Amino acid sequence: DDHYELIVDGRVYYICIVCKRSYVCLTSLRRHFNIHSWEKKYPCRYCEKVFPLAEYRTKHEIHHTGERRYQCLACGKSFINYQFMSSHIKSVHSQDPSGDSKLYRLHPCRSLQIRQY
DNA sequence: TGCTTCTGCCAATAACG
DNA sequence: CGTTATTGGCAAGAAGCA
Ligand SMILES: [Cl-]
Ligand SMILES: [Zn+2]
Ligand SMILES: [Zn+2]
Ligand SMILES: [Zn+2]
Repeated sequence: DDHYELIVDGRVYYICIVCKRSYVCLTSLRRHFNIHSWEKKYPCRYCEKVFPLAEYRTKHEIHHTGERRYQCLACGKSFINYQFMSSHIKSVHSQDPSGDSKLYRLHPCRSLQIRQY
């Protein structure tokens, strides 16, 4: 009982018992619920900040290494995260990387070990 | 106002038996 | 060891700062 279910128009939703946020996926509810329970801790390996989600920790750790995984394909400049990449492409090249063309490249993470695609 | 950090989807990984 | 369960990387918009 970390949740209850709402069903509307046949659509099933999962509701956090603590903050009442709704989720389409039970996986999302559980991932989210750690924020309340802190059953799992995700400590930074370079400082000792601790995160409630594994992905928050990983994004943070990349800031420590300084790796620049995001590369603008228009001019070659590289950026540490999606937001800097996107902002660059929008302001400098007047294009939207969420459009129908691929304007950037996401290099593999090499400054540390995360699972790979 | 401009950085900065904060859930659906499903591939990669793990757990199971 | 291969079948099922779980993890968490990713996008990109939202929210949270100051
Ligand atoms: Cl780099
Ligand atoms: Zn909650
Ligand atoms: Zn850290
Ligand atoms: Zn560029």
